[PDB]
Amino acid sequence: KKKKLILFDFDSTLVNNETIDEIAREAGVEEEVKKITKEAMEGKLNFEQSLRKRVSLLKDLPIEKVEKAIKRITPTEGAEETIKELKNRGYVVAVVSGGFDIAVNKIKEKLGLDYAFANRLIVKDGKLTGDVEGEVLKENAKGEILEKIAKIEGINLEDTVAVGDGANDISMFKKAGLKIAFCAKPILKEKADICIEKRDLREILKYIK
Ligand code: ALF
Ligand SMILES: [Mg+2]
Repeated sequence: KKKKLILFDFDSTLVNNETIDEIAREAGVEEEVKKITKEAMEGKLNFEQSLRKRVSLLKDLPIEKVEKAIKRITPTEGAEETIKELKNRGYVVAVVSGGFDIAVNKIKEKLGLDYAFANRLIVKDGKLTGDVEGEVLKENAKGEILEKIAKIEGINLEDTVAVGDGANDISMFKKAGLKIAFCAKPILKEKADICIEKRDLREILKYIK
């Protein structure tokens, strides 16, 4: 029983939604933020700068509204069944995201994931301050996290799998044993071993040892 590890990106992969675009709707800036999110996922913008820019537009948004947005996030088709089978096949399952703990940790709890890494929205007096902080901002951040988790678990990098859809998943792919682009952007598909174009996470299972 050689241990294995699979890491999932969150927005548009493990869940249907883009967390930040949902929150942007509550702040009345959905269109503006969605445009930046798309450019960042296409690899046209630096991730950290793009995230800080989007989060500044959310300044003063009440936490009550952030929560309403988060309540709308739903797991991607086949997420539960895929996670179950992955655990049956002996995998440690993790979610690594450039999104936010308040949304990611809910799903980590709901789906029973082993690890969850995300950034943090800063709040004061019940409202967003417009700032974000975290360790999933730099270009190489996700790759470093994959290595960190694998090291803790004593899992060889060759026995790791990464599933993602955007440009900030590139460093995660770089360190992964098997790279799966799930209904992904061109910049990521070019770096993938396997490209899945049907939106059902169960489609990755046929490729998993
Ligand atoms: F959850 Al992501 F880029 F979609 F970190
Ligand atoms: Mg994504």
